[PDB]
Amino acid sequence: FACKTANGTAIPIGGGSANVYVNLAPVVNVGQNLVVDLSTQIFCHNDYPETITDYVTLQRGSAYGGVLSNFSGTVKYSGSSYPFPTTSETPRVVYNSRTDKPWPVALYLTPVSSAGGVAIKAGSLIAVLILRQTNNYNSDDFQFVWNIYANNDVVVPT
Ligand SMILES: COc1ccc(C#CCO[C@H]2O[C@H](CO)[C@@H](O)[C@H](O)[C@@H]2O)cc1
Repeated sequence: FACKTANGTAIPIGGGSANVYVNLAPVVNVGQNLVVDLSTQIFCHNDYPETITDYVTLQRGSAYGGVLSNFSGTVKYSGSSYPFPTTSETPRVVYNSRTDKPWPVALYLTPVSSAGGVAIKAGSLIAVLILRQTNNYNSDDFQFVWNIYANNDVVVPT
């Protein structure tokens, strides 16, 4: 089991960490969602599906910077909604293919009433998403830590 981003940034067998740089909608109103789709950004595969099934969760999703300050959120994992920042580990997604498949995570971030003006700064960390991989075969238990950064400012009109 290993993962790589659309940017080609790899985290090998055994886990690790990687930075992910995303383009965000430039303008988002209070009450509406900024959508951060990681399913086009992060991909993983199973190296031995003949014998092993990999189990993959979002163990923890944390908000940072302008997202923590200016937004409330949910995360969709495999299309189902949970609080973001997370308050528990998600259900597991089974990874049974040697072909890469997306990690099915998207954030839906709504500016709160206090927000206005520049709500997320270009270059800033918006989220850390911890992918946890275990399996049905041995004791492997590894974290693939994804730091998510904004490529551009996000403005909340006033
Ligand atoms: C008994 O003979 C064996 C021969 C090969 C293997 C193996 C293997 C590959 O392991 C990797 O790939 C597995 C499948 O993706 C993961 O579950 C592991 O955590 C790890 O990343 C295990 C047992």
